[PDB]
Amino acid sequence: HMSGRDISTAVVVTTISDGGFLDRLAPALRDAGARLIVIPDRNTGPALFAACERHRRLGLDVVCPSVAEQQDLLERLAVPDLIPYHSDNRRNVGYLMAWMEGFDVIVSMDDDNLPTTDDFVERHQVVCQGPRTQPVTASSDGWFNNCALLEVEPTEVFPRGFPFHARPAHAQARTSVCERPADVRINAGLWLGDPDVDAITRLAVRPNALAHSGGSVVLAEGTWCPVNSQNTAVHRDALPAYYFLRMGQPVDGVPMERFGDIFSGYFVQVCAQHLGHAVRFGDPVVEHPRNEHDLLDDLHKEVPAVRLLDDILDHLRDHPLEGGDYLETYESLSYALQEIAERVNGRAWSPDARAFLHRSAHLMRSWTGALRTVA
Amino acid sequence: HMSGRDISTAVVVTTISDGGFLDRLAPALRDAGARLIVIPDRNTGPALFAACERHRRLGLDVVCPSVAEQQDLLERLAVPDLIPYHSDNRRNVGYLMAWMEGFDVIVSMDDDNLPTTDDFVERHQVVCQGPRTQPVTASSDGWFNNCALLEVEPTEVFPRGFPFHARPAHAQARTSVCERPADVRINAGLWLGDPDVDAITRLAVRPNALAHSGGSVVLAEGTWCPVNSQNTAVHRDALPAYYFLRMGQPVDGVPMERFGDIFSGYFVQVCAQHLGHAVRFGDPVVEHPRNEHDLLDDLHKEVPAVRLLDDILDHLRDHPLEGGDYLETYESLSYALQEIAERVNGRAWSPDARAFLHRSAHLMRSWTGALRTVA
Amino acid sequence: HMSGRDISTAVVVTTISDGGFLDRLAPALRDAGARLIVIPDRNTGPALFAACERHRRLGLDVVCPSVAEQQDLLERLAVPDLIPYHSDNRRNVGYLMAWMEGFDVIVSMDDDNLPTTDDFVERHQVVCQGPRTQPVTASSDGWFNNCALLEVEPTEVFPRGFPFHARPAHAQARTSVCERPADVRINAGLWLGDPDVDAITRLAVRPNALAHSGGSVVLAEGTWCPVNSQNTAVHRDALPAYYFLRMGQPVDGVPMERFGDIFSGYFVQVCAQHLGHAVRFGDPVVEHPRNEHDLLDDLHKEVPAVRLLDDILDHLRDHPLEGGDYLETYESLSYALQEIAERVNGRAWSPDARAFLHRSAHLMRSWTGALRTVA
Amino acid sequence: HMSGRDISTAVVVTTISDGGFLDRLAPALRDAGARLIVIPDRNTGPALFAACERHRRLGLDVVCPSVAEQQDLLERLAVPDLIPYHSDNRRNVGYLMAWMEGFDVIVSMDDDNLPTTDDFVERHQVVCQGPRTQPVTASSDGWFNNCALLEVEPTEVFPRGFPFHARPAHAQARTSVCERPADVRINAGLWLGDPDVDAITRLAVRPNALAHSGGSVVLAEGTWCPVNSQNTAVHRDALPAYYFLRMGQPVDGVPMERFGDIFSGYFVQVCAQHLGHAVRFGDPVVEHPRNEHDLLDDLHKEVPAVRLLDDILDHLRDHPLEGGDYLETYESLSYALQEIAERVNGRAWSPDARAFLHRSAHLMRSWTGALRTVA
Ligand SMILES: Nc1nc(=O)c2ncn([C@@H]3O[C@H](COP(=O)(O)OP(=O)(O)O[C@H]4O[C@H](CO)[C@@H](O)[C@H](O)[C@H]4O)[C@@H](O)[C@H]3O)c2[nH]1
Ligand SMILES: Nc1nc(=O)c2ncn([C@@H]3O[C@H](COP(=O)(O)OP(=O)(O)O[C@H]4O[C@H](CO)[C@@H](O)[C@H](O)[C@H]4O)[C@@H](O)[C@H]3O)c2[nH]1
Ligand SMILES: Nc1nc(=O)c2ncn([C@@H]3O[C@H](COP(=O)(O)OP(=O)(O)O[C@H]4O[C@H](CO)[C@@H](O)[C@H](O)[C@H]4O)[C@@H](O)[C@H]3O)c2[nH]1
Ligand SMILES: Nc1nc(=O)c2ncn([C@@H]3O[C@H](COP(=O)(O)OP(=O)(O)O[C@H]4O[C@H](CO)[C@@H](O)[C@H](O)[C@H]4O)[C@@H](O)[C@H]3O)c2[nH]1
Ligand SMILES: [Mn+2]
Ligand SMILES: [Mn+2]
Ligand SMILES: [Mn+2]
Ligand SMILES: [Mn+2]
Repeated sequence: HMSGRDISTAVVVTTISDGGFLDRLAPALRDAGARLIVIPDRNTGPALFAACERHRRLGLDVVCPSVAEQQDLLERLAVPDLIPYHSDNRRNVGYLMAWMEGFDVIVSMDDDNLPTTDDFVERHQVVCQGPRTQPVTASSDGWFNNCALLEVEPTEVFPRGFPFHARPAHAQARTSVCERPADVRINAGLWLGDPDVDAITRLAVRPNALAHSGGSVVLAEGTWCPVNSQNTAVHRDALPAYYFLRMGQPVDGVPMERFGDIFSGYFVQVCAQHLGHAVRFGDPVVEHPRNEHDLLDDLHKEVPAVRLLDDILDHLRDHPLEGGDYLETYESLSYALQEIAERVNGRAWSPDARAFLHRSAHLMRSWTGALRTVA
Repeated sequence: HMSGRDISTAVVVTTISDGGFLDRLAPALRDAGARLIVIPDRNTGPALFAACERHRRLGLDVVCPSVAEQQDLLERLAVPDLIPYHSDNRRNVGYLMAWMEGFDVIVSMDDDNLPTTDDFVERHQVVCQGPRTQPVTASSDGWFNNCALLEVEPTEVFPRGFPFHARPAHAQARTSVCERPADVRINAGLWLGDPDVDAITRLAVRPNALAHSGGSVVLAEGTWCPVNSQNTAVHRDALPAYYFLRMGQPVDGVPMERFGDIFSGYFVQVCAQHLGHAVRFGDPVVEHPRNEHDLLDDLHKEVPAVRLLDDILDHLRDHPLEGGDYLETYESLSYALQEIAERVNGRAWSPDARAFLHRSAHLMRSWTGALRTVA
Repeated sequence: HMSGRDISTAVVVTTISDGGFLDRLAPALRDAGARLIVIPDRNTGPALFAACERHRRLGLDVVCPSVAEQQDLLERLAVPDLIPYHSDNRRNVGYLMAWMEGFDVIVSMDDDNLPTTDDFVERHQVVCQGPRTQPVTASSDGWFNNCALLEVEPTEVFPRGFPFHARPAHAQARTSVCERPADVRINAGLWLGDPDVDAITRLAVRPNALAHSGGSVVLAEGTWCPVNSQNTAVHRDALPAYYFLRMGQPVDGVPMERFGDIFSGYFVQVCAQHLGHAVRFGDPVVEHPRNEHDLLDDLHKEVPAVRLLDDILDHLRDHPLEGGDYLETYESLSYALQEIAERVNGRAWSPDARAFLHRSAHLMRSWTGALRTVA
Repeated sequence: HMSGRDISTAVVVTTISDGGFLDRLAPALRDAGARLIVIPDRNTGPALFAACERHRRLGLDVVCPSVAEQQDLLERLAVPDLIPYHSDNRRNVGYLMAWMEGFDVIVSMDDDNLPTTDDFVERHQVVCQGPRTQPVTASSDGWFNNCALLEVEPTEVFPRGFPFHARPAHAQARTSVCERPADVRINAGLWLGDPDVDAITRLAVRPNALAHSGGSVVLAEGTWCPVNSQNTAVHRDALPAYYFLRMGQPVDGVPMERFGDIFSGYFVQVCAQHLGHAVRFGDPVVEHPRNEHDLLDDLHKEVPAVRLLDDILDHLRDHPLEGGDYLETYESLSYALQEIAERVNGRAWSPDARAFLHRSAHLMRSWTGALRTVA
């Protein structure tokens, strides 16, 4: 008479579209009874609110808090300046809302990611499995390429946020699997169509993801892979470390963008491994008919971040973190970044580059303080 | 009679000159038995070291630590990256050394400031008299113009770092003096010749300080005036809050300079008033035959900081500080600056302008951490 | 008696105001039968058009071409991109129109400059008297300070655009007057209230022009003074060289502004002296109750141009110009600026500072090309 | 008795190496009797001069003019500021020197391009063949990918400077060959090993050129392909249009670099087609064991240029050029770029981007004026 199993899932999507994406996203979420938290912005038209109510009458537990309601909640948490407007950083509101409402699983998605299977929510519930002995995947160079789990034309690619200095030698890395205890708390689902690559790779080969052929893997301690926020489930205990980093900080006078989830993906990952938890890559797989972007503009935004990421990732392996839970571990991580900001050296490490990590660390602790205020 | 009160004074000068300035600076120092700490840089010629040895044999207690000895000291204190080279920020090394060696008074000077009286060191010892009921000067607008204590041609001027928003209405402010308890811990001596004005004032009216006619004043709580580092005595208790702020941070892509002591002067002043201590302005007066500068280059370096100073000072009046001594109060101030960085608004507050306060706050706490590590 | 000399005057003002300034500007204009050309912008409210119609019925020959009519005119002249919107550069449209319509005198004014005498237009007609032996003023340093013709408190000031390298030694310069032939083609009227000083001078001493006490002067060949566009009459022959320089060019990454007329004033002045013509300073004097400005923002906009002006003016004294009229001489000047851009050296002459002169020269010739296309 | 055929060839290489590359470059040039003009810089060590003299005694007609000799020649041509130091732009000295000395063929190379066949110079003499009916290659989209003539792993690549907006649709372009009159004046030889790709492609797939399998092609009028300066022969008549563009101009405050020959390659190509001449791609093929570069630094330098190149190439097809030879056609091209600078629109077209084309056009005409002075 095994009963009592009931995992709650909330899907977080921020968007400025008219809401037409709900026609293909609602069926998977409606069949599973999950909640969808749509976060609009000041540049979001009134057609999105009309689409949420239309799908709410069809059985979808969808909410769409207006910017006034969002700002009131942030005001009451003493963080009115934390989350800016006209930015997809406002998905942090949905993360916080789902965390306050006690959901077990928080699935971050974008408005151009459509589930391909009916068990989309169920597959993301893997972050609630708990610790068990299971096949974990280790890599001799400390990196795993989740795009090697996909059939990609015209050539092999690496995901967005993968360090560039490790790519040429990655072909000689030794991949091994063995039975070990692991506790999956983050599940990064893969994507067909336009894979999550950086603008450099997209401008070079225009990749196309044909099929998910590699299955799913759980990464052992010491093996990393970037985690995005377009098809990623985070267990509610790990959510405090999943704050979407604020963009716009200049590197050599060039404002960075498009890497908010590259940092959050690595940050929640180094926090999970310090607490004995793991990151999973594989199913559920979505289609990514990506919104229309100017690739040269995407390149101009990503370069300031890619100029620093390899150094930051290298120094993060040197810093030991402290903390008993994800709140304390994330705060310890924020102070680790401030020490890294002054020790790292290179041509790209101008005074505004070093100060980027200092303001990021403050906003990280402003985010955890808001969660502590909610208690 | 009274005996046993042996007040120790250490003068701190950082320079890239050939040491010729020692000829006019040493007599007042060696006659008082004061120590002179000369901090050279990588761009400092070998003639300075020869001049320190020539004036040492004449009876001056002068020390001139090489950059290797400086870096060895800073590395042992776990701050090898705190103080940059090719910068007058290296005077922080002299601040640190004078504090380690237990000096009562630390006098910050530049290599073009020359004492005018034989009691130069004695007058600066006023930061050691302790609390006493004394005439304190208050101003209705909360600001005091120390250049009003001087006879200046061709017109009235304000000191460098004086907020611009308060200058037009300062003529209507009411100045009052009354007997109140005060504990002087900072004594900003005045300057004849080229007064300490900003590049705006120097380019506009080219002022010349003729004489010191206003005497000396002690500013009551709530009355502020910028404090520079070219003729300023700081009691050793207040020394932890007198860290010379690191420049080079861009504001809208323009690196700031020449305001490192404007911030230190206001920071030690806010910390002192929180602890019930006061700032004094007046004697001892020095001659300032200012080193040759490109005034348009000084303006280009000062404008980035000028654009933010009025806002920073306004928010500092609304942030009360915590702490029982200068170390705790300075750290409390550093955290207050990070809150101010996210609350302040204005066209000049770009993401790099806000990150300037965040990196500065970390550097302030890196400074206090080295001070704790010493003791 | 003498008859047949019908001098036509057109006043040119560009504005984003509501037109209330017309109440004090129209009387002197309509009493003299002068035309007022008001150039609105995209950011100009609809109240200006209603004010032009209200003052037209009172007898003022005022025209206010819509942005559509402006762009239609500029497109037909093959310069649709020459004059930007949301900028006071649009006064060039008024310059062009007044020149097409055959006016003898073009008076450039701002919407906060108000005549003080009934003979405002008559005094500006001095640019039409022709050559005659008259008292011309020469200065030993090659510069004249027109603000010395005014009673200014609290101290002596220089006009906006006056080179800084020459200010300290200008007090020692010898001013001489003697009878020489001169042909006045530019008449820069002076201003009471807020004088036309740079943001450096305004922030430093906040000057107030009390009265016009020095009379009027005509500057001999080799003696220069900046000429602004807020109360300046230009003879139609000299109008082709009075193009208002387009701002927005970065200098070390900082866009310049507020100096468009500093360049036009010096350019029309160098071209006039090459053709044997002269610049006059003095009456008619206007009141300048200056529109409200953020003075620190004015400083941020002016510094990029201030950093280059002294060098540009120095090289202009060593480049002789060719041409028989203002069109040919202005084009010769534009090519001279391109040679200067590659010869000048200095810390402020970054590749974008040099390219500023190259794009400006093309725009100057784009302007003269439209002038040739008109005629 | 067919005699009298004797084509002269000069190879131009600028380098800061110690001269060891001469051991593998001299045999091909010595066997053909060609001249090698090595252009050193101020950051070039004395070991290069010792290597040129060592190879000169072995039979190589190699010259290495010191920076004093280079600057004296430039001084006598009234272009002392045209060519900067610490830059590979100094290859323009070698272009000019070979042109003054009357060589028929000028082969631009870098110090890391080694010939693979003995007929290296002979194959480059094709630019002296003269007009004849020959197979010309046309493309329906107006672009040709010379990297498709090579066997490249791991996937197909495009050359550096190839427009990005045309790459996805290039696979559907129709390539056709037919007998037509053509006059080859530029021969772009291909490269094995590290192909001449942009940093985007190199950071994405790390290409490797295995073999030259496509043969050689001559491009018809209307079909373009970028031409670099690492293995390219230019007939002396076309050399005036082959000026290596000066880099360092900021685009949105980011200085461009590494595209000096991308512009010169397209510029000499549009000039050749207007004069009825053609560009050849294929043999002779060199090995490119490229010097060690930081690819992320290469990316940071190339992005400012790639942000504008697609627009510039599009507008160059709209502008008809004038001129009877390459000097007049290049000068007409320079004026065409100035008109393009004001008509083009886009986010990347900041004021400093538009001014880049204006200063480039001046330097282009400064280069032709120097060649006209040589006459
Ligand atoms: N509030 C708000 N304001 C905007 O001005 C605003 N403007 C767009 N958005 C929303 O942000 C989401 C992401 O946009 P895209 O999917 O179109 O762009 P991608 O390059 O595919 O996303 C990449 O970067 C993302 C984060 O940087 C990762 O999550 C992805 O994994 C990764 O592929 C969309 O839903 C969109 O509708 C706004 N939301
Ligand atoms: N280590 C090092 N490296 C350098 O590259 C380096 N370069 C110069 N220096 C030293 O810094 C001191 C100050 O220089 P100046 O007196 O010439 O400039 P001022 O405008 O007169 O000083 C103003 O600003 C100062 C702070 O910026 C305040 O202290 C003064 O109150 C205020 O008047 C001198 O001794 C000089 O020799 C270096 N020292
Ligand atoms: N088209 C348009 N668009 C705007 O966005 C736009 N915004 C303002 N304006 C108009 O430009 C005129 C000048 O503005 P201000 O008088 O307020 O500023 P000042 O500092 O006093 O003027 C100084 O600089 C001027 C040149 O920069 C010289 O002429 C003067 O000699 C000199 O004193 C006014 O009429 C105003 O209404 C616009 N016009
Ligand atoms: N005078 C001088 N001063 C320097 O400071 C200086 N520093 C280097 N050099 C010389 O310039 C040549 C090119 O350098 P690399 O071959 O190492 O770099 P690449 O990325 O392979 O070259 C790419 O860009 C070039 C032009 O931008 C094209 O020609 C090539 O086709 C294309 O592949 C070399 O010989 C080198 O030794 C200097 N020369
Ligand atoms: Mn997407
Ligand atoms: Mn000084
Ligand atoms: Mn005005
Ligand atoms: Mn190379």
